[PDB]
Amino acid sequence: ARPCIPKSFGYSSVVCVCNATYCDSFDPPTFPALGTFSRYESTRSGRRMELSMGPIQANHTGTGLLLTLQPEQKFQKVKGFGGAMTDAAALNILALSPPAQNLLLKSYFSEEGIGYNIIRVPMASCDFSIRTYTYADTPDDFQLHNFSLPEEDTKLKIPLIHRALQLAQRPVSLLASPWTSPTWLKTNGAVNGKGSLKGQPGDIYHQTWARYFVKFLDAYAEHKLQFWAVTAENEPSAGLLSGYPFQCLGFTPEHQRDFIARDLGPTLANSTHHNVRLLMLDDQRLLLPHWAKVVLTDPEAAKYVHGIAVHWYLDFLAPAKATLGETHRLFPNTMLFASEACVGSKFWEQSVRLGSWDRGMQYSHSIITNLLYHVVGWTDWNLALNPEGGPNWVRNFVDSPIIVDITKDTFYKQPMFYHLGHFSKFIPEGSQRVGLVASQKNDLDAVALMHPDGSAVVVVLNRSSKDVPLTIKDPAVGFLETISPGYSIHTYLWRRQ
Amino acid sequence: ARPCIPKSFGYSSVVCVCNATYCDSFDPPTFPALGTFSRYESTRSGRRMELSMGPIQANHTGTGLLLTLQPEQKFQKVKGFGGAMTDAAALNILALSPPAQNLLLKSYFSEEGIGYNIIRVPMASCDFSIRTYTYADTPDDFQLHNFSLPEEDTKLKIPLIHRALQLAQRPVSLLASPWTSPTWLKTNGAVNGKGSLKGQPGDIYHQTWARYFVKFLDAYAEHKLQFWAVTAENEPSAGLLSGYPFQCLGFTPEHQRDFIARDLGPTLANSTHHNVRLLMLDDQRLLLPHWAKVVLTDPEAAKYVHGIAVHWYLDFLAPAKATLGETHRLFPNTMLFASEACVGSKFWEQSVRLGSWDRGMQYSHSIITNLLYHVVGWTDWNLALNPEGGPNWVRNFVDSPIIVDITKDTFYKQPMFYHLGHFSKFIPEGSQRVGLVASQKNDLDAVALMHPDGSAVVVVLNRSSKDVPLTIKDPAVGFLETISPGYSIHTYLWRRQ
Ligand SMILES: *[C@@H]1O[C@H](CO)[C@@H](O[C@@H]2O[C@H](CO)[C@@H](O[C@@H]3O[C@H](CO)[C@@H](O)[C@H](O)[C@@H]3O)[C@H](O)[C@H]2NC(C)=O)[C@H](O)[C@H]1NC(C)=O
Ligand SMILES: *[C@@H]1O[C@H](CO)[C@@H](O[C@@H]2O[C@H](CO)[C@@H](O[C@@H]3O[C@H](CO)[C@@H](O)[C@H](O)[C@@H]3O)[C@H](O)[C@H]2NC(C)=O)[C@H](O)[C@H]1NC(C)=O
Ligand SMILES: *[C@@H]1[C@H](O)[C@@H](O)[C@H](O)[C@@H](Cn2cc(CCCCC3=C4C(C)=CC(C)=[N+]4[B-](F)(F)n4c(C)cc(C)c43)nn2)[C@H]1O
Ligand SMILES: CCn1cc(CCCCC2=C3C(C)=CC(C)=[N+]3[B-](F)(F)n3c(C)cc(C)c32)nn1
Ligand SMILES: *[C@@H]1O[C@H](CO)[C@@H](O)[C@H](O)[C@H]1NC(C)=O
Ligand SMILES: *[C@@H]1O[C@H](CO)[C@@H](O)[C@H](O)[C@H]1NC(C)=O
Ligand SMILES: *[C@@H]1O[C@H](CO)[C@@H](O)[C@H](O)[C@H]1NC(C)=O
Repeated sequence: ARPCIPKSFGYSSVVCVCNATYCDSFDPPTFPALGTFSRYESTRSGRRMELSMGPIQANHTGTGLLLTLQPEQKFQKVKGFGGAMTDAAALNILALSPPAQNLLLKSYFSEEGIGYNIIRVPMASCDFSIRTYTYADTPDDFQLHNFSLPEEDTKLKIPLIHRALQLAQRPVSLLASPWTSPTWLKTNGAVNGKGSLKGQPGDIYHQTWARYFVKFLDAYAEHKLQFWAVTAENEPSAGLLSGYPFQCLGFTPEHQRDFIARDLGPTLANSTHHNVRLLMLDDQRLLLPHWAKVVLTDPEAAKYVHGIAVHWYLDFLAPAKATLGETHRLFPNTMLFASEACVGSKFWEQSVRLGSWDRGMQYSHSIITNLLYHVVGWTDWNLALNPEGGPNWVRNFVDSPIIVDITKDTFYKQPMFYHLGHFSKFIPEGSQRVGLVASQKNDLDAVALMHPDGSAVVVVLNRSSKDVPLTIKDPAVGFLETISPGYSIHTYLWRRQ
Repeated sequence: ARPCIPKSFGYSSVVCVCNATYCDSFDPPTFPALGTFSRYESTRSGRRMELSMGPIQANHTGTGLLLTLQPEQKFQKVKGFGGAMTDAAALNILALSPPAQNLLLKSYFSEEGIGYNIIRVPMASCDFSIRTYTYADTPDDFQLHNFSLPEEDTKLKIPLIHRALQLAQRPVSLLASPWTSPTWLKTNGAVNGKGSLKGQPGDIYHQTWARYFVKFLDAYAEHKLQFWAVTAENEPSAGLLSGYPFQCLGFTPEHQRDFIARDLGPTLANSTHHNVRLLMLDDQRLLLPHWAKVVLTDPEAAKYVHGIAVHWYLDFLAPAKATLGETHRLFPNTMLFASEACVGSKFWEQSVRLGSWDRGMQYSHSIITNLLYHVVGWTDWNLALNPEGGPNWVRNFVDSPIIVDITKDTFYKQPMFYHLGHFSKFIPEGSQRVGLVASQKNDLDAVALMHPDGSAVVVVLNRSSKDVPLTIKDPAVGFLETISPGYSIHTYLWRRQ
């Protein structure tokens, strides 16, 4: 119903400008007639998920690129897509006027926007916090009598999550992850640096830390929120590195294995939260398959573990086939889920590049590669940051698909927002990846899925300068004659019956 | 002979001060009689490779820690230990007056110092250069008619290497590694950032790049320097990373496999440099065993690969057993070699902490862990730097075992120098790692080797604050009653007949 109001900040593409009275949005989602396809197109040149339509034709001739759907060749079911409601994200959202807040939440969570169905919720403070805290900072509280949620949860995160749910048409799944334990549970007695839980799995320190997960889930439940899943620790490898600058808790894979087997698994299993899924790793995929082997070859750990969460920061040297591919082959019934990504974290990168097409293409390239290697979901980091890429108590500034500009009561929707939307809007929970065979080698990135209802979705990313004409064959419905412009991303949808 | 002149800069231990007229040194070995052991001790409290002696007794009784040599259990033979003659290292050494220069070189290379037998030589510029350059910057010079050594080699590096080889009584092995090719051979046309050789292995670009290696070895041979080994690329993974800040050349392990098989192996084999060893990887050991499997399962690549070079920067998430152990199991006739280490490279670390005992324990802990997982040698990075940790054209400053202060015609020998010396001085080329078993759980890091002459060498590191009394048993000679003070490192020597 409303188009992108474009603005250039001198980077390769534009942001879309939203404020208290205006934000780009969609009409109610509908499938066209049997025999018709919808194309959504975004381009570096400025198109933002523009809707066009074409006929599905009876026949096709030529030697051009042909992508044939393999509807009967079935892979993983999708869980979903979304982002992280950090302290930083919550502060940036609530710094907007209430009507601008509502257009930002509708951008992410409504069918008028891109239909996020995953929110990652830090358990207490991380780097994207302005205050260092846990839920149990009173020392030697082993029974966790003094556990409680501060205002960061009760006044900021929890209301924003309810407002997100209220706007959503599809069930939203909450994912919880801790960065640090209380410092009195740790070898080094600090939120950051090299340090693990004191003692060993099975002891008072580890039982207290597992009970903290149940206390967290009890407190959010008091505020009428339920979790889909928790992770065993955010980036457990971080706490093994001397001087790690922010909140962390170190586990070797053996320590994670034994923590899960002895404390976290049983403690959750014997709680009212027994249905909350447990994900292991929550770390760089180069740790696979070794970490999957250590944890899941212990049957007493494996029986508690639903899935393996991965972060994208070292993908450059962790080939998909050797990490995701090999983990799937060894442990096919243990889902893989991407739980954290962002651009701008390198010291030689600027934190925020308003309108960066490169950063959009990093997102869609990552999502396609994950989907081609069995991953069930992909989660962004901060839902929103300021133009500095903050706030962040260690000035570890990064980029976000939405940048809030409080002085103008304005927010900017970057290419990353639309590139993630090409997936999140059009691939509902329960969608299954299906095969998509290329007639010839090509520079395109493409993935096909089937909606639970049986309808088809295909995403085609062109990271080249060259226009590529192509045809998509649905061996049962007919042929889509199309073209993939240079520096474009398309989502195609069509009913099959 | 001449003891350490200690100086504190307010860190956990002292540096040893050297200038034009004074530097700490060793007497020549006295080779103590059968039934006598030598101990060299370094402590955080200020002892620097101090020599003591004790008896070996026929019997022992007690329940304290026993370390038993198993001389019938034979593992890898040692190639040796050393560091890198970077542009920055050479500029720092030549910034001293000649007598001070010679005391620095004797500290590393002479029998009055710590007997280094390895020098890593960058092939043209890296981050520890003040100028960016390769040996063939004239574009499209495919037959490399314009290949030449500049003054960084002909005036600075080559003359220093000649001076170091002359001062050494042990044969010194040179190791060459390139950071970048000429920009006109690269996809990105820059010395840094994401970019590989143009085209594919077997083509004009790859043939030119293989020839460059032979042109390099030809030029150094014109100066009567021969190499023991070359690496296939310094950190090939770095050129797979967007915005990589300094000189690099990206290879996937497949690209490395096919470059070695088609270009570098054949081109070296068909040259006067056919005896120069080729080491693969030259990168983080977390890339093992995957990279070893990719390259060494291709017999046409495997036949040219002598060894696997590893760097230490991601050791924190790459456990020795799962990387070095698994690689040796799968490929036991392919040696493992540590080719690059340094401290201070983390964004949240000071580059140089003069007197840091922590940085010394990091070197010795790494060397012991490497030796216990079949590694045949250990190579430091810059031989010397200034107090800032440079110079460095991208201001990527780090620490070095020797820090040169121009303004005082003075250099400081740091704990890292003495921690490396506890191995390099006492473990010559041809030493063999033997079994060493503990009677109980203990916090000590220990390794035993047999000198080519049959004498024993045991290094014991205590990274704990607690003194640990202990006994070393050699079945051929008896028992050494000793103590490992907290924050100490010992090297024990004794004759076995
Ligand atoms: C929130 O953003 C909206 C969208 O930009 C703002 O609305 C817009 O206000 C500008 C300035 O009045 C309008 O500009 C002009 O357009 C007309 C023709 O369309 C042109 O003749 C003028 O020279 C001028 O360029 C713009 O049309 C208008 N857009 C819409 C969709 O209404 C709005 O003012 C912002 N709200 C707040 C609270 O700041
Ligand atoms: C090079 O380094 C050496 C070692 O630090 C410097 O030697 C030290 O020089 C000072 C200044 O002369 C000496 O001070 C004195 O010691 C005598 C006793 O021997 C005392 O009676 C004097 O009144 C004075 O305190 C110091 O002892 C000496 N140490 C050693 C081990 O020789 C040397 O001066 C430095 N040279 C240059 C050119 O920088
Ligand atoms: C996820 C966290 O949970 C969030 O708290 C955080 O905000 C977010 C963003 N982020 C990412 C980082 C840096 C991670 C990787 C750094 C890394 C690299 C990389 C990318 C290249 C090279 C080389 N290295 B490395 F040198 F090998 N290296 C070492 C030695 C250690 C680390 C961490 C890396 N910081 N904030 C996510 O972290
Ligand atoms: C259990 C599944 N589910 C569905 C929904 C959507 C409706 C959210 C309504 C809501 C609530 C609710 C239900 C509880 C609290 C504290 N708030 B709430 F106070 F956080 N809140 C605010 C501030 C606004 C709203 C609309 C709201 N939420 N959870
Ligand atoms: C912790 O909880 C106990 C039990 O309710 C209470 O008596 C005590 O005062 C609390 N301590 C705090 C909040 O420091
Ligand atoms: C390259 O080499 C040729 C000699 O073969 C020489 O004449 C030419 O000037 C060289 N080019 C440069 C730029 O030095
Ligand atoms: C290398 O192979 C070539 C054939 O291309 C041959 O002429 C030459 O003599 C060989 N050289 C050496 C040193 O093996």
